[PDB]
Amino acid sequence: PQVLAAVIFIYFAALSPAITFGGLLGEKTRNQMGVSELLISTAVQGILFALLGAQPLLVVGFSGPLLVFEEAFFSFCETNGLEYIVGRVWIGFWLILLVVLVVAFEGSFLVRFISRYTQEIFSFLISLIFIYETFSKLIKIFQDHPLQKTYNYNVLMVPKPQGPLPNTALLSLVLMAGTFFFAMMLRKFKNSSYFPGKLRRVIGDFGVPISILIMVLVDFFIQDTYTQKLSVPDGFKVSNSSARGWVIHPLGLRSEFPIWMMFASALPALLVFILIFLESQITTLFHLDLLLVVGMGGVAALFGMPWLSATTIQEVKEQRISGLLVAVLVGLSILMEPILSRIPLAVLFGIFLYMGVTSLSGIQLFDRILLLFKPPKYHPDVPYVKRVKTWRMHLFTGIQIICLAVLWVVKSTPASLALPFVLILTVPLRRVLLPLIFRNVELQCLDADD
Amino acid sequence: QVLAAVIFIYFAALSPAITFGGLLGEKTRNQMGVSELLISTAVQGILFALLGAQPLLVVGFSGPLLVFEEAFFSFCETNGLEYIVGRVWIGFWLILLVVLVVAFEGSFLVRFISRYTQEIFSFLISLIFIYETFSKLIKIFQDHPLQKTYNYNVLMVPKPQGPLPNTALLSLVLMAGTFFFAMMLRKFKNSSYFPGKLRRVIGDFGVPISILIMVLVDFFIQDTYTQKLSVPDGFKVSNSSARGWVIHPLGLRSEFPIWMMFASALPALLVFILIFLESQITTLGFHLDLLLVVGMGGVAALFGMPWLSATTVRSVTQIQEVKEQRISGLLVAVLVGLSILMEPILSRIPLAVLFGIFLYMGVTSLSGIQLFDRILLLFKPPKYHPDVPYVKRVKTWRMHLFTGIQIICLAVLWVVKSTPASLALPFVLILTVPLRRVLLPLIFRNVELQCLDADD
Ligand SMILES: *[C@@H]1O[C@H](CO)[C@@H](O)[C@H](O)[C@H]1NC(C)=O
Ligand SMILES: *[C@@H]1O[C@H](CO)[C@@H](O)[C@H](O)[C@H]1NC(C)=O
Repeated sequence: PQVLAAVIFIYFAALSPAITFGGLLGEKTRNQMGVSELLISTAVQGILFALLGAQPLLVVGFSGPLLVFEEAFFSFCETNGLEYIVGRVWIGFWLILLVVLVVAFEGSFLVRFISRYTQEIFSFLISLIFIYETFSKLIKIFQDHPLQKTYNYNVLMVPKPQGPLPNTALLSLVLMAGTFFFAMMLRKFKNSSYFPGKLRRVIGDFGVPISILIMVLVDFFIQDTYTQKLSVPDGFKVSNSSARGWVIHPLGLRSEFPIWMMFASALPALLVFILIFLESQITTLFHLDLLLVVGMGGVAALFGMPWLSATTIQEVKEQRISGLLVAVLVGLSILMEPILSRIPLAVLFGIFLYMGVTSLSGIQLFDRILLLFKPPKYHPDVPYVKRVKTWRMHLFTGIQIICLAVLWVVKSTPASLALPFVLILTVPLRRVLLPLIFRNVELQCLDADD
Repeated sequence: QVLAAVIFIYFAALSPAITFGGLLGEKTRNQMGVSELLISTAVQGILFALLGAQPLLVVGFSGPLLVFEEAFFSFCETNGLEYIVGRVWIGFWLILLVVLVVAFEGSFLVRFISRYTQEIFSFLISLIFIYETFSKLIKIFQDHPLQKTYNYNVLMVPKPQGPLPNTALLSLVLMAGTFFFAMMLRKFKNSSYFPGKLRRVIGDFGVPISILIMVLVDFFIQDTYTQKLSVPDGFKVSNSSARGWVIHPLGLRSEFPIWMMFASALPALLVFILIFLESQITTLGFHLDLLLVVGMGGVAALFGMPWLSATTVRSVTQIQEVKEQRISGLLVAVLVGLSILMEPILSRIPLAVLFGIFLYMGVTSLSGIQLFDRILLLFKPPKYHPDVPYVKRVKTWRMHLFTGIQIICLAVLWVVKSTPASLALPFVLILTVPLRRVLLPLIFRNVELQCLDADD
């Protein structure tokens, strides 16, 4: 019936970010976790959340802040020479213990402390992170394969290209730009009125898969030029079988895990809990769902799969069946390796840039930043223009920009693990320091929770 | 002040001039190139500023003239003829037509051109621009294919004699970047950002800014080859071995046949039709300006420079005011003439940037086209049509049939252009004038014809 038709849209909207994030994770973590592990985690946790989750509307999947934390912890472990996949196991153990502690007491008291200020700053930071990662990957591609006059005839291609290649960088840039352009034009077409309504909504729903298909075909019919493709195992296998297996031994894989890190892995668990709580506040709003999500993440850390987040009677059962089918098909997607291996990473990074740009649409901070470059009489009819003065609004925006810059600097420094703590430090900034400068009347308008 | 006011119209008359000169050099095998077009534009600009009745009309080369030059070049290369020498007799017949117009006025032919023919002509020119841009891109990709292995011992003295590693992809990137930067600057012009003065200032110079950005982007890329614009050293012919300055009638290399010297009146009629119709689009007293332009073109054909047409150009887009316009036109024409001395700047401009500007002009010429609007309405549902008179008073399928007949006319014109008998393209265009006047009243009633084909 229509259930199988509704399954397809959820499947594609849950698969394209899944494969994109799997590629990004494989690049950042030296392929220690890749597309296969993320797909297996998404499938298993989706099945469990569909069978026994409180709110079926929540889809459990990987996200940007989790990727940033994984990159930061990988950098920390490679700086201190630690077993990263084994440290994640103790992170999961401490997350489970924190889940038990939250269950014992009441965790709904801290929900109301998060306001629009922190959420908007967090989303803007995530969008900037996406854009920066896309452009950094483009710069690395152009650095690895420079535009030279003469290239070597026969370079080794078994692990990867060992030298510069003629058309790799320019074609990668073309593929990224074309993917982004087609996705944006399909989004713009979705809100237009150029075809019949059913066709318009259908094509706009599948804009990302259509753009991906177009650009993969474009690179497919180009024969002799090399582009970096997605690394997918043929079966239900670990990406890097040389580094890790399936069950990660908590007492070290190669060398013995130190006791000091075994006891100090509670602080990274606190950071993970803060990140998941903030993204749930952004999306979900529920302590049962948080219970389930963090518990499944802690359990999956033991088997090497990553933790995820809650990104967003008969009808409830229909949602149960829909979620179960989407999770099962996401799990079976790893068996479709001949298709996934032909997808260039340039298309995936174009989709990454598209997501980063389109996450800025509903951001009031982004609109208020755009108001910096307009004359004062072009401001829209929003309550934070007529009720507050222009320079007060600009000062509010400047303080938010200063907070964003401090967060970016903290991310850049080697102490990038403490980014969730610095991010959550903005809550007492709004509750304590902002009332000193601004007035209450200005603050309710600039920080309205509607 | 005038010294700052002339700069905008200078750039808006120079960028299409260099683009058309490069493209004419490509299609014409450098019989006429950037040097000839620039010299013709300067001389005719001076002579039209000093003697023109209406100074607001700028004199310059355009798309229909380029299509006519292509068609005549193909006709001359098909037969045994010198292409540069037939243009001399075309100019002679044009001067004779100018002499024969002052006797019996042609003001009665002005009323016969309506919105139908003008809109069809503009749409055809836009499609021609887009097709030429994409054909050049396809030829670039064919000359330098994406291969696994390239031979790096290739001679580059006349041109690259073999495929190059990454020329085609960089050319495509440059074309796309130029087009997108020009479109984004146009969109910024009609926006609400920045102080208003600056918005109009940067929006006015969107094309020069996009050209500068992309030329710099290509300039800082060192080891990659891109095809650059061919500009001579100074006041020199583009191809010195071909024609020279004073091209000799009655044959340069071989004997020019008498039958062609007598039958060159038909191409003169076709080019006069093209110039007259483009001047009609420009307008929407005038006899003096039109005949002066045609006479200057006929005289310039004697020295090898191309003929030009008239276009409406304003400053934003009594005796003192007309005198200031005189001085402005003279200064702009003199500076366009002096622009040929900037070889180190003009030779570093890639042709990909100019073709991006060509695509930009082709796309942006479609903005005020009512035929384009009704083509866009072919896809919208009937409830989304705007409140224009040709929708409220005209049934939906009636105007769809009107647009379909116009599309059929456009397809016939395209087939004629692709046909080797492409010289007769303007005449077929004139066939759209009786079609509105004779056959359309048989199908549509008078009310729907007045609504769809509105005078203004
Ligand atoms: C797998 O892990 C080993 C050890 O960390 C590493 O050397 C290798 O590069 C990894 N594989 C890939 C494909 O990166
Ligand atoms: C100049 O003309 C000759 C003969 O027509 C032609 O072979 C040559 O290619 C032309 N020069 C250029 C630069 O095209």
